[PDB]
Amino acid sequence: MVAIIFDMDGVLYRGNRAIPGVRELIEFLKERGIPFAFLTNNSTKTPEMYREKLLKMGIDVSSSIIITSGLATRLYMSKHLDPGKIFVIGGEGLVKEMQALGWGIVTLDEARQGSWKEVKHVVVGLDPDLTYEKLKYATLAIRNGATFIGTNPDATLPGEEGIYPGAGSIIAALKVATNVEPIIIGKPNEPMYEVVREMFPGEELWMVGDRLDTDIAFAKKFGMKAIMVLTGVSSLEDIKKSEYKPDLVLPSVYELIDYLKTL
Amino acid sequence: MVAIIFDMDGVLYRGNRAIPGVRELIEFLKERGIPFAFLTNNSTKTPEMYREKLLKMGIDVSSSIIITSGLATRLYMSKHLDPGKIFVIGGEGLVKEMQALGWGIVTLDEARQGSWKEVKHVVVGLDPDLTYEKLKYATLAIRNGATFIGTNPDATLPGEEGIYPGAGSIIAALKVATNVEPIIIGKPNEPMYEVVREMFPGEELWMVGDRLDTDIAFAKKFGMKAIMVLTGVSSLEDIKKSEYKPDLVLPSVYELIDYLK
Ligand SMILES: [Mg+2]
Ligand SMILES: [Mg+2]
Repeated sequence: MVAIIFDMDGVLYRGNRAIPGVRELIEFLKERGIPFAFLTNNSTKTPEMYREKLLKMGIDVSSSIIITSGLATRLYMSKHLDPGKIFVIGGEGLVKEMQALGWGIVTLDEARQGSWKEVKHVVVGLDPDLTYEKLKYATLAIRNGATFIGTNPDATLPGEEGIYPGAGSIIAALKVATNVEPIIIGKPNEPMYEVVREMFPGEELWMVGDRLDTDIAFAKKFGMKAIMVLTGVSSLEDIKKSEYKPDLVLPSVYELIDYLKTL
Repeated sequence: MVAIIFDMDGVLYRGNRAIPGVRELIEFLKERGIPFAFLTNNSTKTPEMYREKLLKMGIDVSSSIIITSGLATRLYMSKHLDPGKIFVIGGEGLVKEMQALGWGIVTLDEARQGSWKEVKHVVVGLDPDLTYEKLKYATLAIRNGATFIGTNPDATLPGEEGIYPGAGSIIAALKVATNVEPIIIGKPNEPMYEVVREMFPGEELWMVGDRLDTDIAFAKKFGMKAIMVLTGVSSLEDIKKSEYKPDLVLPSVYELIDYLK
């Protein structure tokens, strides 16, 4: 009873470009009864927002099978930490997930008044509007004993003008400023796997991605079939100089159909 | 003869107050014509600004002997790099030093037009007004071949409310985003030593500092007499596990007077 987990950007679509055959694949998985879920390290957007983006790319799926690092972070906090006030560095998606916890968020303004002193958890995701001030209060809070949580490790992600700094870039700065080892939630980390597992309890899991350092590393560390597609960031060549080795390489997710039909 | 190089914070003063005996010492060095300079890894301030801070404490010196990491960065660039436009992440101090190079600075507005591609050198120091946008263009430029230069390795520095992120933390974010090893100027790195060395040709150098991991490491790596004072960050106990060891430990810079006679 196989369940397939798909990374999004570079797998189900590429930027603002649709990848041919994705709708067919998804229509096929439903026909075969094959459960699936989308898993993105990006924490700037909600599952709902992602459902809309997917629709625009010719894909219709429930936001219920869309797992973002932000939602994984909320689930991790709820299950393994003690409720306390949160200071957030990140976008709308992440703020919304933290608000949902209902633990209470210390705003930048309250922080300026000294409330960083009462922060129990610091959550860091990709923040396009990052400022030194934010790094300052996050550092003060983490140094005061606040949990240091990072949504994902990605050093970078594509931007309009080229390769832009990712959450890992921001998390790295705080690691240096606090001298504290962050708890990273997303791929290729265990908290993310815990979330996938919770959704699909006893299934044989397959991971389909385009990044070796996150997607493939994730599959190998947790025993998921490591399937890499070539529609994204990685190439056959990157495989060799990488510690992570795909169990299967396909041109795109469309080819998953005949792969599944021929066993 | 002998030239004395002093780290500043934790040696000549603490935050806002001069350490006792520092005024006598400085006046003593001047009377004897003993060469000396002040060295700081901070690049947010101009040497002139430091002079004023020191004078208000009764510490009277020339701005020409106050070497900031920004000043050291300029001298390293002129000496070892080929002239090219610069993109700067840092405060007034560093911006001013980069201007003095006369190589041309790409501002955020120019970078917004796409001029980040014309950046030949990216210089990164402590920037209290850091923004993701700045990190973005610095990242793009470095990925486009621009030199990745960091003013100092300092992970943190003292702030009003506690320990704040230092230049090293900003440099770390860019190292991760670019996958490029930054060339670090400030102590214990060699570029800052090269600057001091060239300032006092023919002089035996003594380095006076309060940090084992930066000042003492700096002295031992480049052959300066490593003098540690106890008025700052490091303590005697810290020496045990420290990689580099001081040649001499003094309670403060004041106890230095008898040695010079
Ligand atoms: Mg991807
Ligand atoms: Mg010091």
